[PDB]
Amino acid sequence: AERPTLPIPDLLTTDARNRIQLTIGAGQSTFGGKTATTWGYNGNLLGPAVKLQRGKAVTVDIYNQLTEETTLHWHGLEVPGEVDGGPQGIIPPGGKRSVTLNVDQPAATCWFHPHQHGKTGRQVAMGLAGLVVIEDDEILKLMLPKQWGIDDVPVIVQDKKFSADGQIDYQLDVMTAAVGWFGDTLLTNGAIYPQHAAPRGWLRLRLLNGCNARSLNFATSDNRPLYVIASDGGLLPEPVKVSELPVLMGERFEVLVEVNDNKPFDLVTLPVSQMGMAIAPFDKPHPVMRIQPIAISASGALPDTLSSLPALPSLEGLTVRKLQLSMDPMLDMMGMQMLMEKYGDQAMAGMDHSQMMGHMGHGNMNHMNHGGKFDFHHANKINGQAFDMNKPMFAAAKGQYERWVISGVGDMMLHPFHIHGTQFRILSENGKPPAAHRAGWKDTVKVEGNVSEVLVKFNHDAPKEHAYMAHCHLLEHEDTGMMLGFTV
Ligand SMILES: [Cu+2]
Ligand SMILES: [Cu+2]
Ligand SMILES: [Cu+2]
Ligand SMILES: [Cu+2]
Ligand SMILES: [O]
Repeated sequence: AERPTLPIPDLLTTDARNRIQLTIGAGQSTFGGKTATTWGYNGNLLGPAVKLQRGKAVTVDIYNQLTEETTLHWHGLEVPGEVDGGPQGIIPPGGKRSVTLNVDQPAATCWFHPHQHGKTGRQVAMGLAGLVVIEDDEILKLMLPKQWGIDDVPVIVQDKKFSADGQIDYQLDVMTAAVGWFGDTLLTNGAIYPQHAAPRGWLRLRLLNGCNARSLNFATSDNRPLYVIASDGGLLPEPVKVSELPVLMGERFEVLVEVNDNKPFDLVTLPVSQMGMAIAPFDKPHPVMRIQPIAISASGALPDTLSSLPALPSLEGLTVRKLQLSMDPMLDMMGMQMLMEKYGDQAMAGMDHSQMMGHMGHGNMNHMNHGGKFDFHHANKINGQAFDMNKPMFAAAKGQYERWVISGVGDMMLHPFHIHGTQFRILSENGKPPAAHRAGWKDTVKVEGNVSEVLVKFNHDAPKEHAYMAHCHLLEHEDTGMMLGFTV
């Protein structure tokens, strides 16, 4: 039995009425021979790739065929709050909502997913995610690999776990509210360890970490380099050669990799230094997909220069906004203890010696109900407040750079922090200047026991009724309060 081929999402463009139709629905998938209920856009699992063009408007008709409410957020796309599809963007079960997207940002790979209040983790875990391919005038002149599904492929990497009966085994509980929902099965565009046949020359991979909570670190099995050409918000100024590529939850990178005749190799993910994430099989490099070379010449180029990145402006005089992330200490400690009890020392493999200590310290954490004050559902916070959909925390300026300072000092958990309505520039990532491939346009920044600072500008309105979100993209943290709303 050979490896299945890598599924290729349909690249979906507008009709004559300038409409794209997305249906959200429940179906079935098979994983290792067992059927599971799964959810998808225009299918059973995952979704299509919606193709957009800078300066053109399209209308998307969104049909919710689930039996529960949902929303549809365009992660990475700079659009008004009204069409942003945050938690206020409710689509009733059996109903339809239409949005018009007036695309005005550079070429990039973005994505889309649910943003249902308190339930985003579950709805993503059930299968909802799709892709957005934005093109502009500039990018096509570069003559990059561009044959969709051949030498230009999306690679959506996600973990899941399943119960004995085959169903997706998702829970938002005290453990997952602390450390995230993660599993033992890695999916690549919904398939387990697929192969992709690619022509000789350059192969472009549009990588998305679509995991709820698991950070990833891409590399190749034979140590051939990856050439990073794009981050969340578009092209870098020039390619950046790397041996390994860390990718946080919700982040995208586009890379070129060389394909040579007769030498198959795997894309792999390397063990990460994140609590819970190095349990077998993830204690060792884990294959993501095999690349099978085809002896046909691939036409794409790796240009010396890709785009022009503007200089960072002067910081003096810019509004500063503080966003202090926090976790309830008691519930954080409880969740961590549950993780250690379940998996043992391995749940801290690869962490620092200071943190590591899982020594004599398994004291009795109580199991009685002490009321809503101690409910994990609102344990995670920004500026001392669990997300309140009725109360945006502030109004940001429109068309002005601001400096946002996001702190995770006070706990050791990983918080990939995401801000709607913008592509920003990272000034400091967790207390260090950003790596070259992370110095361009980003919509996510790492916050882990330290402080990050980003330079952000909002070009579109967001009223109180359809506010922008800023949140941790570890989805179980978001769902248990680590989110705020803001207006523009
Ligand atoms: Cu997102
Ligand atoms: Cu977003
Ligand atoms: Cu977090
Ligand atoms: Cu969001
Ligand atoms: O998001």
